[PDB]
Amino acid sequence: LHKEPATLIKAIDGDTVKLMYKGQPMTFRLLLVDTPETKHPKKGVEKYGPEASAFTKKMLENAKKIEVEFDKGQRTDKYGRGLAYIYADGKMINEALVRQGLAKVAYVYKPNNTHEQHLRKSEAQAKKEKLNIWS
Repeated sequence: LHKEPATLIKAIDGDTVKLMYKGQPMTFRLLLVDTPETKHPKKGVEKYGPEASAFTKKMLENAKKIEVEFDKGQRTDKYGRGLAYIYADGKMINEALVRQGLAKVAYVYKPNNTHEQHLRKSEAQAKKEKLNIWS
């Protein structure tokens, strides 16, 4: 997998962000993680959703460099969102959310599962520390 640069346009909630990627606006869904939702009536504002949302937002808005990394599988979902690991100054936001107890590892779809193990490790640690959704 290689990293490519991108530029922030707007964070939408914890696991969806709009970025400028190779000249175009594009909506990206973070791979392998589910954060609580700030929207969707099927839900509403779930607990830790505003928190997950502000955490993704802040990491992205205070970054020097943002990079997107596609996995080995399909690169967009049925809604036209890019499916990617997103990095702020070299730190993967998908892992940072999970390590903080602000996201669960999602149901995994091969072959888009390259960082699955790593994420699962961080989720078990957050669970052990009883952080945020695990509290």
